[PDB]
Amino acid sequence: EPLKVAFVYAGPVSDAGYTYAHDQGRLAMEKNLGAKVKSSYVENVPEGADAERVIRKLAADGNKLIFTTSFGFMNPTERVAKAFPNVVFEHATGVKLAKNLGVYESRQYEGTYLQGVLAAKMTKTGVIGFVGSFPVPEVIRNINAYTLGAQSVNPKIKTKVIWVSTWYDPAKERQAAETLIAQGADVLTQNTNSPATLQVAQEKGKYAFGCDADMSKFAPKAHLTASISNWGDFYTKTAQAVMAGTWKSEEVHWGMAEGMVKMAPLNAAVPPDAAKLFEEKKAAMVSGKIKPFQGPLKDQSGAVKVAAGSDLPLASLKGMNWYVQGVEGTIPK
Ligand SMILES: CCNc1nc(O)nc(NC(C)C)n1
Repeated sequence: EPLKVAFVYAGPVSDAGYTYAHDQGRLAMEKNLGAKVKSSYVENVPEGADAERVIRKLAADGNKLIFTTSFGFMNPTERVAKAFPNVVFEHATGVKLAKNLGVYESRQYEGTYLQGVLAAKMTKTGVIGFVGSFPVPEVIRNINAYTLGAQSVNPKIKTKVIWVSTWYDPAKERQAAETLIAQGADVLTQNTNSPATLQVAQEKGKYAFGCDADMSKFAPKAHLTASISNWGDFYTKTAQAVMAGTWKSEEVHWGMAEGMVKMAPLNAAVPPDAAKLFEEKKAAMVSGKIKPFQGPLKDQSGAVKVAAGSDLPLASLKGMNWYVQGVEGTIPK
């Protein structure tokens, strides 16, 4: 019989960003494994308590492998996994494991560091902007990596952050982008899921980056590049392991070296000196010659976090709740 695989999304496949990319991973798994797998998905599932009913129903319907693709499914996934010990659960970006519960994530911050390098080359104000969802480790690593990448070019760069308290709401994302631009940011990145920030950047004559997918068709003048998320090989490997009986609970983190994180082509507006530097830093990121959180690092209180010649430990990366010097908030509107 085919292995029944289900995907739980916190957003819509029509976001053209994060959920789109997870769903392209599901479709890659279907193409790679053919008749050996039967996939289904549910979109726009609310995070926290109400997700538990959806996850339980997919397990009750006979799914043997369930991917919960958002941070806020962590505790519902852990509870359903205890109730379904013969089902394999994989939770994106979480830190809770069990005999039948693994966690997976990308090192997207490797891409965000490269975006910061390019932002420092393209900014006219010296202020880069970040549209944030919630202050969880995934997002704080991306804010810090954007800032460190920019500071590798111009140590005087400032990063302004605005929080929308949602992963996906194109109206709120549009308003947040307008506010960052009004407060002097002219190269924007995000950890929300829509092309709204890009559309605002194009309207105002500013720059921004795609997130999880190439978003250039939404804003071809503003789109400098994008950090593309490729989940298809991970979803394939995981479904293969369950079918073959090799699956075990583990924490998986893949980056540019493993092909989970890739960069879109550069916009034609990027000048040759910036393009050359970007390609050198990209090669170094893939080879591990540079790491985004290599020392020396200080936090925003001036405390040393990592000495020169050391790297930030995996446990500090996993729990990151501190900001590098140069990160600030927006004035509340
Ligand atoms: C709709 C839920 N979206 C979501 N959830 C988690 O956990 N992380 C991300 N990250 C993107 C790169 C911003 N997005």
